[PDB]
Amino acid sequence: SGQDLVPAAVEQAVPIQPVAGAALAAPAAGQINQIDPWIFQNFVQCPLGEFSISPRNTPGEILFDLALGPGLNPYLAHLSAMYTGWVGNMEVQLVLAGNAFTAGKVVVALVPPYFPKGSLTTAQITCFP
Amino acid sequence: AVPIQPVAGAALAAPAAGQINQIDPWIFQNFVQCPLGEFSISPRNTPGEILFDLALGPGLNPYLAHLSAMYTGWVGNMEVQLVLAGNAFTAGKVVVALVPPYFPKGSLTTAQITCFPHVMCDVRTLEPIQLPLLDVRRVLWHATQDQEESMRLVCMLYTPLRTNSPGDESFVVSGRLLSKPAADFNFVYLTPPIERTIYRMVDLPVIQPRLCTHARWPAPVYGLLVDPSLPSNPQWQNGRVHVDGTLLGTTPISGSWVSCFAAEAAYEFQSGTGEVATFTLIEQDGSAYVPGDRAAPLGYPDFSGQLEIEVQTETTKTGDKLKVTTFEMILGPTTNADQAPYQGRVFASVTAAASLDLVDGRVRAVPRSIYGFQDTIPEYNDGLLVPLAPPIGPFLPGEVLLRFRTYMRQIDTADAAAEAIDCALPQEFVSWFASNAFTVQSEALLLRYRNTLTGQLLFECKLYNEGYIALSYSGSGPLTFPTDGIFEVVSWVPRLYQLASV
Amino acid sequence: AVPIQPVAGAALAAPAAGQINQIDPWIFQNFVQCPLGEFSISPRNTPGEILFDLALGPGLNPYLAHLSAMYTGWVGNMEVQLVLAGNAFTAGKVVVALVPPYFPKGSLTTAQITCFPHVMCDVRTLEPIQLPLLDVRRVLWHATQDQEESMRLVCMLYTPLRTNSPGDESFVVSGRLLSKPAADFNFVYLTPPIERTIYRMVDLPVIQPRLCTHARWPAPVYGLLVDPSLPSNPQWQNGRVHVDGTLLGTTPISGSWVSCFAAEAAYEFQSGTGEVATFTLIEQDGSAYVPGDRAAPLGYPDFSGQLEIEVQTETTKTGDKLKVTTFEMILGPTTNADQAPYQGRVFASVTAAASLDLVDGRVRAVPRSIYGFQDTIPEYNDGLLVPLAPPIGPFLPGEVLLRFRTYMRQIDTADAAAEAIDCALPQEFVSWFASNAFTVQSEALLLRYRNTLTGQLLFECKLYNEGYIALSYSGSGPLTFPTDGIFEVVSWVPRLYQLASV
Amino acid sequence: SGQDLVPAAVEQAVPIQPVAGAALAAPAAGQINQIDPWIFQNFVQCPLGEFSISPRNTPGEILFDLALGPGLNPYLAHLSAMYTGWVGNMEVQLVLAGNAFTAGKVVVALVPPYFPKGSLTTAQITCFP
Ligand SMILES: C[C@H](CCC(=O)NCCS(=O)(=O)O)[C@H]1CC[C@H]2[C@@H]3[C@H](O)C[C@@H]4C[C@H](O)CC[C@]4(C)[C@H]3C[C@H](O)[C@]12C
Ligand SMILES: C[C@H](CCC(=O)NCCS(=O)(=O)O)[C@H]1CC[C@H]2[C@@H]3[C@H](O)C[C@@H]4C[C@H](O)CC[C@]4(C)[C@H]3C[C@H](O)[C@]12C
Repeated sequence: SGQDLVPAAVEQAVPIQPVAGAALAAPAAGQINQIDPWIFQNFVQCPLGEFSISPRNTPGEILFDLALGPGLNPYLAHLSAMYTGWVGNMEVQLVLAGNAFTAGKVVVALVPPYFPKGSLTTAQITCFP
Repeated sequence: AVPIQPVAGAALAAPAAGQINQIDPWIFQNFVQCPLGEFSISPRNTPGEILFDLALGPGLNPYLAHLSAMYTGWVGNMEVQLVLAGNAFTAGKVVVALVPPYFPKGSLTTAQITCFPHVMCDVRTLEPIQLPLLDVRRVLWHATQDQEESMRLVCMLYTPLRTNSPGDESFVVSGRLLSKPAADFNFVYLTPPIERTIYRMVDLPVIQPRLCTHARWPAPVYGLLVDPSLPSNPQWQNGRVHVDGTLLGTTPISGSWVSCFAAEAAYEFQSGTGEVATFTLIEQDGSAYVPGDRAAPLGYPDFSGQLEIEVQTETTKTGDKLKVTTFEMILGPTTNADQAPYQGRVFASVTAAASLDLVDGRVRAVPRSIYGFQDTIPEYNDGLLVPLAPPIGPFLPGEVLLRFRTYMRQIDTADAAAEAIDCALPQEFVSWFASNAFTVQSEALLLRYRNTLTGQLLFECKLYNEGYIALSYSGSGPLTFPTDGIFEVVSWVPRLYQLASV
Repeated sequence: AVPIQPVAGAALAAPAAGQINQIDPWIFQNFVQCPLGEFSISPRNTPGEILFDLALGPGLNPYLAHLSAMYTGWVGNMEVQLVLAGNAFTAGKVVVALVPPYFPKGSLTTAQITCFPHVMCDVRTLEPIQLPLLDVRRVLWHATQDQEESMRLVCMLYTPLRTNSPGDESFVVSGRLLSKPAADFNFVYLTPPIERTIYRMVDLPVIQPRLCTHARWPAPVYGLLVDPSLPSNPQWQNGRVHVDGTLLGTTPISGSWVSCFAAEAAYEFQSGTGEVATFTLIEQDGSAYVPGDRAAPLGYPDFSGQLEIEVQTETTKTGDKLKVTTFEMILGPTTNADQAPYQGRVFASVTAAASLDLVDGRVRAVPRSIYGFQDTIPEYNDGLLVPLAPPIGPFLPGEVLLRFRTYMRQIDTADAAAEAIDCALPQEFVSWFASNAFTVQSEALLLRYRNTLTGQLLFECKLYNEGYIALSYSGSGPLTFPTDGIFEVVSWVPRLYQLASV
Repeated sequence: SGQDLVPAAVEQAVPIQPVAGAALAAPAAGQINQIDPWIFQNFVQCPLGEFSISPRNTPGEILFDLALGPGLNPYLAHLSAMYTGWVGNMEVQLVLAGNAFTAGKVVVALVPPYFPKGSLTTAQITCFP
């Protein structure tokens, strides 16, 4: 083990307020619906959760682009065949722990809804949290 | 004042937006004018007229219409105020009603306007009527980049206007609506600013018309003029476009495609009047042409007469290989012509005495001159269907088209006066409007011809959102304008907006 | 940290501004990237290189560059931070210095960069170097619509970079500058938003090149391609423009003016090889032409060969009045030609056997075909001066011009292969850039050819602010691209920005 | 960043007393002369302030040799055209921060006045502070 690496990229205070989950949609669905309290307890790998940065990539390439949903969890992508609806936030871990000799930086943004899909150049991915 | 509950703005939309973004506190101070928020009540109006009808958004304020490209959403109320310009000797009322964000459409009679939460204002009030514009909605917030259904203010003439009038003007009572954000307007989520928004006013190219290019015949533009004598409602097929960026008929993007066609060379000799080639038309970009919405391939001539294409002739006869001969084509009916560009076939005839050993290939044609030119639709089909652009109208009483006359190469045998073809929009505007693809706000722009050197107006014309310019002319003689100015968009007007007489 | 006093922002400018306008408090939260604030330190760089040089303003932030059209002025500091991408095994420093708002120009050696208030950053630092950008000024506030002298950040390579490198890539240490407003940034006076500002990025027309029109010969554009074989630095005179809206040479606005001239008809018969007309050239808009900066009137052909204008012939001989004959003109020297368009005279010769009774008037000429076409400057003067546009360069090592080839009507007697004339910018961009008149930020745009249907790149080219496109090609064979995509401006780059190999 | 390097070569207690600067020459010049208090506030690179150690150098080579003066400062080498005289100490920073793989040691001495110039072998450069 050696600490000639970066210790931790501790989530900066991203400029965003807290958002309500199932507390807004609860008096508008006609059921009491809860999911296993053990699904909230471990981080399991996404269905689309595998990328790679080679040195043939250029600045601006989009490494991953995944919309908040139940498609971000093998558990909830399976539970979401029985239900019609969802609300709430998710917590994502990003595991890049490259060699001690590599160098480079990725930037992970928080693109809001209704923002046009497509290009999203490198000059404008920083204007988001 | 008005029978509505108070409507929560940014307090209902807060627990579900990443951010709630504040606005400069100096914007909640000024009453800025609403676009299309002006009217005028003449004593010839019948009660029931709808003076204005404008929907709550950020498009009502130039500050917010510009701030609303940095953000994703908005929520909240606005304060509007209606000012009326009438003295103590007028008489008449005006009912301003808050229409909910549904309630479809149709003639609202004055019986029905008083059924909404409304305010009934006498014409002879002093201080401006202030009234709210609440955000009644089904959703938490609104999206700035997608026009949605929000509360309208509709103004209607309740009882008519009773005044005297000297001899001119006829005393119209004017009125203007001015709005500002309420204390709880908010945008939602800071995005990177985009330029192709929807509250982006139509701007025009800064190019004098003399430097432009014509749309129906490939030549410069030599004079813009009004002319109450010619057919007031023509049906041209080139130089037709919508201000929202939609090409109408056989109008091409480029100006090289005008009065031209790329065809298939099908050559064969004949011992009659000369050589005759049948051309299988295609689109000049090289894409397979099929009979569709247009009355001909893109750019095919829209006039009637004797046109003469040139070539692409490869001759295998010894002495020369590639030459430039002049064919001949008839555009008018003449009661003897198999002219059907619609289906993709045209007939060209040169008067040759021997055989021209011409290889069959792919050619494209360039006009040389015209003989017997008539401003009249050609034969896109023999006597058959032509899905074509409608005529160029209608105009208000006392408004005449503004034509961009150029002069085409005439083959004549009786006179020498140059003939004038003309279009409604030079080929620079046809490319501008298509490349920008603006958002049409109401019905008609309001241009303003100015002189760049002097700095004085020449006239105020009106660009209809259908792609032609009108102009309120009274006289009868062709009045020609200078061709060294600049068109400048002022604002959006309704159809019935009456110009100033030129 | 840095040896500067604290600089008062909006407290010095307050008693003399009508308003002091606040900014959304969510803009003081994010570090947004600065335009042109990126570099890369290779191990082949010598100390003294200037990696970036950027001036305090509102042009450093996309939020403020957009908010700064609603207002008149600004004041205050910014916070910038430099991130560097290097591991523990690199070695090298970088000095970031605060240059005052004067101190003219020139090669700043590394001896002199350490004399400003600076910060010396090792390449192998972890957390981003944060440093201020104060507003040192002579005046109370600044005007947003007038670039002025404000404090710069200049970054210089102090000691060189010592690392290993596998075989590819060569380990460049990248770095990026990101800024946000300090706690006391303010705009001054709310005006109505204007669209023709100075922080308005260059946008391109949304038009596929196949739909465009050529700039040197009046025809459509049939293929864009690179070609390392032809003259790498041509000296064309049509299709030359500056991205800041300045027409270079004999480039016209319109596409109808290309390879054309309006001339004075001076007709007289001669019993030699035929009829010969001397033309007194004028500007096609009808304005009196005088020898000036251009090498010929606006639009006169810029190729060399045997061109054949058409007419404006009015014949008073009985039988016909207005016809279309084909003259002939020589553009190359041929060692026997009085070709001087510069002074306003050209010679045209048709091979006639009898007298053509042609009235003297005002004509204008249209090309018909070319014989013996050579990509070489014609004789604008006999052997005399020609104030002309410079060649098209220079390019970096391994970059070749991107040409918009069209095919002109060839008169041939030995073969049939179509010849390709080509320009650097189709005639739609020449009108776009002139009608908008953008503000050039640094040295070269960075376009991006995409496909509208699929949605995948084709190449990344580079539009130099001198009006031509370059492209980093390695091979030697002419590589032709599809002509159905869209050019998309990405950002401003320096000259030395190295493209990605196509 | 990595700390498989040497943290800091913090100036050892070099055996030398403090020396008086302008307090001795003040009652012997007929003027009150002060220099900008901001020139004392940042370290700027010497006029002769650039050397390099290659592996072709041998132990004993003199990397730099710079006499105390106003020639050690671009600021004071410019101010010293208006005056005839000077006194006082200077503070010098030495920036060698070589790669993590290099190895070697330099020794910086404090040679007094009147010491003969010339050879200064490696056996005797350590006899100085
Ligand atoms: C016959 C064309 C030569 C140009 C010409 O004859 N006149 C140009 C001026 S004018 O309008 O006649 O006035 C040749 C040269 C360029 C050719 C075209 C180009 O090769 C582009 C496509 C390529 C496709 O394979 C075939 C159709 C095509 C669309 C070709 C049609 C035709 O063979 C063209 C148009
Ligand atoms: C000879 C012109 C007729 C048009 C023509 O011959 N060909 C058009 C197509 S092409 O390019 O030849 O290919 C005539 C009709 C329009 C005329 C022009 C127009 O009258 C506009 C100005 C008016 C000025 O009084 C005289 C110069 C002028 C500039 C005229 C020159 C010339 O008499 C023109 C240009």
